Amino acid sequence: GFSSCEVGIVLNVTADHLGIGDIDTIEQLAKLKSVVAESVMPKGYAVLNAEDPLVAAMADRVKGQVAYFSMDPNNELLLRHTEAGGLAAIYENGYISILKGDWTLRIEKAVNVP
Amino acid sequence: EYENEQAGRYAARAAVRLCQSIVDTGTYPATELQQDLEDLKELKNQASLGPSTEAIVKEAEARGIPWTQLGARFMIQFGYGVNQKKIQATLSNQTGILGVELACDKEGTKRILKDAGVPVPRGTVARYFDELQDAIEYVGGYPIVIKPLDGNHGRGITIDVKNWQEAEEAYDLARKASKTKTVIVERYYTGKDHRVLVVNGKVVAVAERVPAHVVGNGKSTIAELIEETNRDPQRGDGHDNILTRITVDKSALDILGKQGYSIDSIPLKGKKCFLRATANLSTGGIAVDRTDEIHPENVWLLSRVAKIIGLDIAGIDVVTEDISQPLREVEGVIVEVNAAPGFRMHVAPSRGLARNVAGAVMDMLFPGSKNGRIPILSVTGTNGKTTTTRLLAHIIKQTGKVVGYTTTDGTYIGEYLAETGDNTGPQSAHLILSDPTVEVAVLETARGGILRSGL
Amino acid sequence: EYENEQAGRYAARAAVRLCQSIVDTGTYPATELQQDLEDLKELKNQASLGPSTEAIVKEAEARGIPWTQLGARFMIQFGYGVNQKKIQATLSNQTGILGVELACDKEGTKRILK
Amino acid sequence: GFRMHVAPSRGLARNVAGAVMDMLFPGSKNGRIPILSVTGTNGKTTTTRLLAHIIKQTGKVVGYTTTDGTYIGEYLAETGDNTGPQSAHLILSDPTVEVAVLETARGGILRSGLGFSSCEVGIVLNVTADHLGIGDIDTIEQLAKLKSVVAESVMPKGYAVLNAEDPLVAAMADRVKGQVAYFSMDPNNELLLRHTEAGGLAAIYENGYISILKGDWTLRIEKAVNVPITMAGKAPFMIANALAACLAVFTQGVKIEHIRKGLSTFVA
Ligand SMILES: Nc1ncnc2c1ncn2[C@@H]1O[C@H](COP(=O)(O)OP(=O)(O)OP(O)(O)=S)[C@@H](O)[C@H]1O
Ligand SMILES: Nc1ncnc2c1ncn2[C@@H]1O[C@H](COP(=O)(O)OP(=O)(O)OP(O)(O)=S)[C@@H](O)[C@H]1O
Ligand SMILES: Nc1ncnc2c1ncn2[C@@H]1O[C@H](COP(=O)(O)OP(=O)(O)OP(O)(O)=S)[C@@H](O)[C@H]1O
Ligand SMILES: [Mg+2]
Ligand SMILES: [Mg+2]
Repeated sequence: GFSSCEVGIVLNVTADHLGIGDIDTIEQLAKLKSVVAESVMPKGYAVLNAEDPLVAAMADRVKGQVAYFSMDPNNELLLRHTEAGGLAAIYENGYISILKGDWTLRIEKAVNVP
Repeated sequence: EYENEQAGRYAARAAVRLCQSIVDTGTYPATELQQDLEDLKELKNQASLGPSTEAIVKEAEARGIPWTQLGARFMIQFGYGVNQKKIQATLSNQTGILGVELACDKEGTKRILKDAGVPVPRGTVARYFDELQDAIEYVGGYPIVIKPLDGNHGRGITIDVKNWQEAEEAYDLARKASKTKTVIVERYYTGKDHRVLVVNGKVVAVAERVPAHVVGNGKSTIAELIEETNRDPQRGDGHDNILTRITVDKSALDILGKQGYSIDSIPLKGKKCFLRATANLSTGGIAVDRTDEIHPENVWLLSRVAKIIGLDIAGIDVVTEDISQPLREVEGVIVEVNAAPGFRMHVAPSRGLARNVAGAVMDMLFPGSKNGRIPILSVTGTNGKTTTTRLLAHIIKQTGKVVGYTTTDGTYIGEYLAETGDNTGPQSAHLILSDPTVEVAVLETARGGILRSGL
Repeated sequence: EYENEQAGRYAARAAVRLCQSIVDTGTYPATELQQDLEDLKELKNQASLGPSTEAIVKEAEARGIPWTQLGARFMIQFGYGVNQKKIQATLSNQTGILGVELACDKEGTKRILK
Repeated sequence: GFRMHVAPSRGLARNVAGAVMDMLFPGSKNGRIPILSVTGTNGKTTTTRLLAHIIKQTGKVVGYTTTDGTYIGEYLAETGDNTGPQSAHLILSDPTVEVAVLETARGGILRSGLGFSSCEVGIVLNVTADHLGIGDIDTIEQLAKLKSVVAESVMPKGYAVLNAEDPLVAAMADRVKGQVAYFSMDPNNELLLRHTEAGGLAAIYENGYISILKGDWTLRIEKAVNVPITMAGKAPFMIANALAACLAVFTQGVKIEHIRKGLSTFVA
């Protein structure tokens, strides 16, 4: 519905309903969902799930910065991404934390959020 | 390539001497090599910035803000022209003289804070012995604290006294140690000492100082742990590391004598046993981060205190039993305010998350996504440098802007000649970029200037 | 009416003593009168602002700007709330520590100016 | 020291202090903030708290002092009585306060006088001879003369909010510098109606409504049954306080929707 988006979030790709239209494979589903990520302006951000191999594979062919989020604090891809640059989000010790490189910014305890 | 100018020049001079010696005799004496290395280390240590200003400069470089070193008083200048700021260590060019002078005055600071309703320790001043007993019922009983009016490094100050004779001897010690013969007595407040850092009226980091101590959880006593801690790589001396080596001094020996145990006395169950009670990092204590555990009302109160005193970067000392509760329910108090604090303990807490203090300082100095840059136009060539420079300056002057430009005739700032001579090298470009009134810079860059000292 | 609080209270206390003495004995000793006047002059000189801050306060009063006297270090506060300023003698609350320290250093000031 | 320039002895004197004051306060401005002083006999504290809550709807930090304590925004700043001039200095010296609301008690005026020179708004609720003989106030005329200090100490561009149903309070209409705004629980008060015909700024309770009269125009605020403090309009003492609180902020340019939102959510 538009040309460029300032922020593009991709949550997950799961083959649950298939056979609709010309989409018959999870690779085609990922290729279709990649439209949002690829249509991000050079100064925008693409937020991606680091725990999904298909979503993380959209890291390439993206104009603009990439920010990973992961429910596992020990994701090797996310940790390697933070070492040179940053902007990740993890759930480390009952906390919702933002990693801006080598700095950790704790938001909330994840039990005070209804 | 060099990192320090003098060190690089010395190494360049020494390399040819070493080569001449080795081609003349076949080897170089080891003593001369050791002398050269120690001289190089001395030059490296001579031209080195402090642990705080270097941390700030690292953030300034990362954000792409130009920085130069002034030659007056170890001051550093960020930015160019009308967009420049200056810092010395933690003091900025906007820190007020009145705020620093008020913070350095303990008794006036306490009165000002009390008039504003901030909880401060209840105390009294005394100059004669007969008055002492009177002050005792004014503060509310025991325990009490005896301190001098003016002192450095804690001269003649007691911590906890609970009877008459110790109070009298502490009073005599303080009176003979104080420069004005007079002594303040406060009520003693129990709790954990906290150090709060306030930048731009916002709390950045909170740390709790745990005094130097050892825990016998490994079925080992003090005698081994004193040196076991000293062998940890985190410990160090100087002004760079938080954790200093555990100094077993005569005063420290007496303090651990007042503990009630011995050197070889094994701790029971593996419980903390302390070596001193001052709760200072110089003694060898540790810091614990508590930034996420602070109550919002305490944050508001400390932000208000920092503005009442009038400091943009401040370090406040708090004595309370728990920082997670407001300072009214618990008998928490504000002990002192420091004008030029060192954030060295907040970037390496050793028992928590590190905070980016330098990022906050840069966010205060340069608020938005901006740097301290001004338009720079550099003209080079072979034939028409001066005429083009003057024409560019005249064209820009039509816009209501102050233009600083350097040519072969001289260095001009606006309409008045600022310096005479050739002035086409990098040494005359610093005069233009450091003026607090220049908005646009026009520079004639000659060939000799590039060859001699670079751009 | 009084101009200085302590001096006014002292004069009020001394007036009744003088009246009692004169109604009891018919006159008042001149030495006591001289003592009272010199004491009043001492109180007047004790609570007096410097020649610079009083000149600034006179202009502040003429412009209708409220002013109070802080109890810390002879500082004067103009205004209320978020619109307040502070002066000591000629130093304001915006005068920088770095500038004053550099000005107090003759040799560094000369190098910077050169 | 610039004092060698103000008396050269061989030339023209220069106004250095004028330059210093022009640097500290650049334009034609002073260091003043809005001050609302509430006085009376019965409803000082409730009116002070309601005024503070109404102003808080605008994005401003309000410092107010009542009998319960001294508050700066949302956090308690000091405990105790705090209704005298000594507690007014804490509010006016805070570097974060933008509006000041002060409950001015009688004992504070008698003991040390008023805590300021001029106030933007002065509210007088009522004068009732209930406690008498304290100090040298032994007549209701002296009590009215004492309470008149707040009304008479209003700057020429300020407002004096007065109760039209009190013959003693309404008598303070004279010897007041600045405009006068009446409030009354009886919509047919002849003095208020005559006041609105030439000018305006009155507040009445006409038909189950809290109304502002700006001359010949009526601006209805609320139905007086949706205001929790009135207890569905059963307590007549609370509506009198609400009228004064709304009229005080209306004269200062506060929007109607802010007044309505503040009045609808205030809890005792
Ligand atoms: N009322 C009190 N209750 C508890 N601890 C207190 C109290 N007063 C002082 N202290 C402690 O004693 C210390 C005294 O502050 P100091 O910083 O030592 O003052 P000082 O004499 O200026 O020494 P320096 O030069 O500033 S390090 C505080 O930091 C607290 O740890
Ligand atoms: N574009 C050009 N091409 C060739 N000659 C030129 C040009 N512009 C100027 N000249 C000649 O060069 C002379 C000197 O040039 P300037 O205007 O002084 O610039 P300049 O290079 O800064 O001078 P210098 O370096 O101090 S000798 C002029 O008087 C002209 O005669
Ligand atoms: N306008 C009013 N007329 C008559 N009585 C009133 C009025 N407003 C309030 N009251 C009554 O007076 C009581 C006390 O008023 P408060 O709200 O405490 O104001 P207050 O005058 O600050 O209180 P004080 O002075 O500390 S006793 C209330 O509980 C009501 O019963
Ligand atoms: Mg030339
Ligand atoms: Mg009350």
